[PDB]
Amino acid sequence: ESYYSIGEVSKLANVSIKALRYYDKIDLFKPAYVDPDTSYRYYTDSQLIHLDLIKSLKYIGTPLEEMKKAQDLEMEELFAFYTEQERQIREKLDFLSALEQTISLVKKRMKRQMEYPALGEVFVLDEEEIRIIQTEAEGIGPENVLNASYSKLKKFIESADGFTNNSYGATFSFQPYTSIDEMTYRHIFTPVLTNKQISSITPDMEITTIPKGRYACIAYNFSPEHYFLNLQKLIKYIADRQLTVVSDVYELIIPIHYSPKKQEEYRVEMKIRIA
Amino acid sequence: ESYYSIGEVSKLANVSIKALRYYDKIDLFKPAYVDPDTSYRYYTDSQLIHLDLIKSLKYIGTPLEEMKKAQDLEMEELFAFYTEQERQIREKLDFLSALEQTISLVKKRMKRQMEYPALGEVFVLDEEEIRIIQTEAEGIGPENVLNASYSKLKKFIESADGFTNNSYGATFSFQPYTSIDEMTYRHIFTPVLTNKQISSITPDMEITTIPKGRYACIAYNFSPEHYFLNLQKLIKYIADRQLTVVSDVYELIIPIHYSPKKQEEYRVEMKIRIA
DNA sequence: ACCCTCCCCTTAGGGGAGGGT
DNA sequence: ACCCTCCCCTTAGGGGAGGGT
Ligand SMILES: c1ccc([P+](c2ccccc2)(c2ccccc2)c2ccccc2)cc1
Ligand SMILES: c1ccc([P+](c2ccccc2)(c2ccccc2)c2ccccc2)cc1
Ligand code: NA
Ligand code: NA
Ligand SMILES: [Zn+2]
Ligand SMILES: [Zn+2]
Repeated sequence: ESYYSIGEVSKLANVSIKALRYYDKIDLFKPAYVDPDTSYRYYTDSQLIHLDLIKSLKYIGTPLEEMKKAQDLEMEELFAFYTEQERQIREKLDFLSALEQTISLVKKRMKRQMEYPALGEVFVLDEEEIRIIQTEAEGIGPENVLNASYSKLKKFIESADGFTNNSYGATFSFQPYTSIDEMTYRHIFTPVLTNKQISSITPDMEITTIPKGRYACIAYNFSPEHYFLNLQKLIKYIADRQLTVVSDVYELIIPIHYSPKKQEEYRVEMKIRIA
Repeated sequence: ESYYSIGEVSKLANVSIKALRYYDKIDLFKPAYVDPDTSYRYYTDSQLIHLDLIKSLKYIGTPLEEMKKAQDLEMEELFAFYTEQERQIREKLDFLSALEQTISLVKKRMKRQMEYPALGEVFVLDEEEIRIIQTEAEGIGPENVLNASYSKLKKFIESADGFTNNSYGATFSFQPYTSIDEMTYRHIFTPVLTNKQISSITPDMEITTIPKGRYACIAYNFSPEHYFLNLQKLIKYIADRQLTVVSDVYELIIPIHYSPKKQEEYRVEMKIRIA
């Protein structure tokens, strides 16, 4: 013969009144009784127990309506349910955990960029390999190149990485170019970070890599008048130290801000490998 | 000199029109321009890139408004941001992962119950230990005992386990009782599952355990007329096989359904340990 | 002091409809 | 065919106010 004022309840079970009042209307936890004069809600000591499964359920993060159907069931039943909630919990787990590493990649990459000590001049080094899938730019030249021109490769990388292209790129041959118009892009790629089996690749793509080798590269921020010279310094550089090239030029631009509020920029980075 | 119909966009970047239209009003991704006749939205090929950070951001699961402030920043800045997003991701991780094991406990327990082969009769066995905190029931008897009578211990276990009391319990001495009224509860406890340092325990509690020992226990579903006899069979059992008891009786009830829709039941389980 | 109720806020869009080229 | 807009749905409550014992 003991009843509890709603407050009392909110006190006993740790509950937001608004919360239980909500449950009453939600029609989950209803008062044992309602004084139809004061519309006050008064619960029964027995009731409390109900507030467990909801409470527990809530903790596990199960949407209320499911909680409804959940209450009716008996042990061995609810048990299975619990297991469901388990594969579940255990799934966001590995989903989430995945990105955890993915990010790391993005950062280890992000950083790597800002660390370019010789912003402006040619730098030589030992680089690590770069899994990347690319296609064959059908006549795309440094002039024409778009974004649209990327899309496919884009869609793909998102499907597999979840994370989109950060730094866009393209290869072109190696020549003692006279002018820009002189040059025209070969393949255009995108770096790939999700180690998992990249599947469903329509054969128009090639999944490949930028072999961990000797690199002659240089970086900056784009400027037409710029871009040029830098390729120049580049060509010259090699020519001078008479080294032997081994690939095409990996030009690889990355936007620097993403603000729309203002005139975009991108750190560019052309590179060749050598022996 | 290339523009894209909103659709085109939705096609190029993988986007729900409603989604970008939302971004336009959200005032994140705005059309490059709006034909003030047809109010159509037309974006610039350049724009696309913006759709990266949002897209990426979205993936990581960062609320739009934060995405707003996120766009303005530059590399080394956004980088930190990224790291934030990291501790973050890496936090739901271990939070979540925690329960993952917690559940397992609950289940390994849940199951354990349904497996009681001798529902009705006394069973003897080798049990594992039970970390549990309890208090000293101030005169609570099998008659009086509430829920309210629990609250404190309750609040506590939730703070530490997140998960609430599933199976409620209490100890009482061991005697050749005549009647129920004859008996009166000693401590009442609650089992504890979160292995972590149970802190802030107000000294009115005792954190303890149900020593992995020999047990004489029996189970059922509550029924007043029942409860009694079963304690009886119990007492008798020992007495008969003249064993030597070593603790008090661990009576430990658990509700069987949680349906409010109907008259509650609970599997009870009284037990003593012995040598 | 407690309670009750009504209302208006929070996110990220989706569906659906009418209407217009 | 595409687009545009308006509207009304989704969750779990919170705050806040007025009013009543
Ligand atoms: C003695 C015991 C219980 C009630 P009451 C009730 C409580 C508070 C205010 C008005 C009425 C009640 C409330 C909640 C649970 C059990 C009992 C009560 C009286 C008449 C009809 C229904 C309930 C009355 C007298
Ligand atoms: C040639 C090139 C672009 C435009 P328009 C435009 C497009 C579709 C329908 C009406 C107008 C445009 C739209 C989006 C991006 C760039 C250009 C255009 C015409 C007048 C004023 C503003 C925009 C017109 C002629
Ligand atoms: Na209509
Ligand atoms: Na008012
Ligand atoms: Zn080729
Ligand atoms: Zn004691």
